Amino acid sequence: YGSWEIDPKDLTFLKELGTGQFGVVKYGKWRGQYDVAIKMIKEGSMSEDEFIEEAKVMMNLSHEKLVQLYGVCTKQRPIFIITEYMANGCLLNYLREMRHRFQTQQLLEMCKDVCEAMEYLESKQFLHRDLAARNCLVNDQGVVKVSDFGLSRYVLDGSKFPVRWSPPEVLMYSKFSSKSDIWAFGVLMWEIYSLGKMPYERFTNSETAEHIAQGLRLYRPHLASEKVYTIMYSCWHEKADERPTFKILLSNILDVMDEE
Ligand SMILES: O=C(N[C@@H]1CCCN(c2ncnc3[nH]ccc23)C1)[C@H](Nc1cc(F)cc(Cl)c1)C1CC1
Repeated sequence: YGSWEIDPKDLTFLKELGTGQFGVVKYGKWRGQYDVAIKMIKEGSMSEDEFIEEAKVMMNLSHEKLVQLYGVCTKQRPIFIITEYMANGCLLNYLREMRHRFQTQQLLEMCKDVCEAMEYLESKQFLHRDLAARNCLVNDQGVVKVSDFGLSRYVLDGSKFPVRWSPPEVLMYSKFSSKSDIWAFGVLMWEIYSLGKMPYERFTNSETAEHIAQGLRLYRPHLASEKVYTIMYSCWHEKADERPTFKILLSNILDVMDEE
């Protein structure tokens, strides 16, 4: 077993958490004690050899606000991805549960959680490439963490492309960069302050792409202060080089935290 490789005999499977296009995710214990999520990858869905090689680099990405990769099980099929367990599940579903009755201070803390993770990835020159609330998870303490960073590079399956999280230069020319992650982060802040509404909810993807290329934008969620709106809107400059960095976004968010 290599350092990126977990012995599947060390896993105890306890509950199913969800089933989707990338496979089935289960809750279990590692060596009888440690909570893990076990992702069993659907056969034929991923470029598995490429994914395994990249898993070695993913092992070295570690930040309190990134969902932790513990290792992979690749000797058998389906391959397993072993990750940090996040008891409260997907951020998008969490936002849509109105019983939480969130205060805006809690919403800003979720944005800061994500921005800290994203600042760390930026410092490692690592792109998420599909940042959205559906790819964030929530633990039992209510902390939001960023998941599936870089995963889309290995998905073999466009009618399912994240149009609504993409800047004009991605939609027009497939120009991915740090600044396309910045754009997506702004949409993610909009999702959080909108309690999980679909961005451009009344539009199709094709209509959204035309809207955005014409220079039109999402507008202020009811729960976002003017200062919070300024931060998310700064992510959507037509010119990619005029968008901030995640370091600057984090500073701006911390400043608003103090003021509010
Ligand atoms: O993980 C995913 N979906 C689960 C559904 C059940 C609820 N989840 C969790 N609940 C508790 N702890 C948890 N840790 C980790 C996840 C998790 C999220 C998705 N990614 C994905 C990637 C793959 F390569 C193979 C598969 Cl099958 C899925 C996507 C990020 C949302």
